[PDB]
Amino acid sequence: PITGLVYDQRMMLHHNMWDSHHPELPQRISRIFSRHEELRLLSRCHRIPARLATEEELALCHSSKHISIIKSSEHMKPRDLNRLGDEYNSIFISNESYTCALLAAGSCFNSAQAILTGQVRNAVAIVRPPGHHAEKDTACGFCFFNTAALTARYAQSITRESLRVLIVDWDVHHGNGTQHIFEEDDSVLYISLHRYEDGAFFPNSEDANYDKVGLGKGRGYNVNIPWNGGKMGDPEYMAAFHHLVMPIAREFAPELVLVSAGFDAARGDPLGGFQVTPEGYAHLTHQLMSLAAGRVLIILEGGYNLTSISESMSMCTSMLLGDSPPSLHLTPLKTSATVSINNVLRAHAPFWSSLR
Ligand SMILES: [K+]
Ligand SMILES: [K+]
Ligand SMILES: [Zn+2]
Repeated sequence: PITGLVYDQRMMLHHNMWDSHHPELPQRISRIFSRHEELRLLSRCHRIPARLATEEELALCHSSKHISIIKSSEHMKPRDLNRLGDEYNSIFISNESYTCALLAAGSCFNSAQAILTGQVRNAVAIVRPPGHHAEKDTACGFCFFNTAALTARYAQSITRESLRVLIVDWDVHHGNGTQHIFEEDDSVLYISLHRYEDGAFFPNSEDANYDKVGLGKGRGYNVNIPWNGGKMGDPEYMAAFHHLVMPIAREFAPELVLVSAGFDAARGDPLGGFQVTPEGYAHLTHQLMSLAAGRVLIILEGGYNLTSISESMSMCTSMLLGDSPPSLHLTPLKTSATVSINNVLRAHAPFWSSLR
């Protein structure tokens, strides 16, 4: 009955040399780590070491070409770092980026290993750069390699290929990369909640809509919960978990839960424009703990308000550690959120008896 925590300050080295105020800041992870220490959560966790992912582990989800191109950035001069970064949608690269991306992934592999060998029950990974926009063949949206997707494959690689992995992506952005990597796969259930605005919200693709339910044997194993019509918060997230995320997850019966835990749906986030509270994140976490005999790994994705992300992720770790959830879903839903939830219910009732 132990919670693992992984954090390595070396992941701060990845930086934007042209815009030191770019929101994907080095201090995102050091601020979260500090708050864990302040709240005396850190001393209650078992510290899991970071490590580098290997290139063979990266190839679980990524092309050899993509891996080698990002690796080639290690010795580039600034002009070529700028040129390479510009080939992608919303990427900056420094000489340390590749190393940091390897540490973020390797850290999560060690955490998944710790859970699956029984060394810990659950774990939190305070890592950057993030992962869920990264595609098999390309970088995107501050992400180089798809850490959560890789971790799902890594977990299968030390157990069995068909190990049932649930990935819950509550970053305010759609994890386009994660959806695509698993779109034809019934062994990995992908559930994302995300601001959509009929395609106006990053990453601006209809792939994020509720009617994208998976392909082939993966049909039904991709669940998009898209928000339209501005600010959402605890009531809408709690309702989506109540009507969709938890009934589907229970029916799937995952053997491991990975959370693509961005905290940019948080109150105060400059990119997300939503108002999920730290208490709200605590309740989301506590619900997921009822799955997979408690085998939950929380992986940092986005989240850009340093105070908001520090408080929110610390609350998640407090839940993992077995603390009582804080008092909380204070309001009727925005009408467009009701419409969203009902659209997803209609889209997935053919696949999940729990929705009928
Ligand atoms: K998401
Ligand atoms: K899937
Ligand atoms: Zn995000």
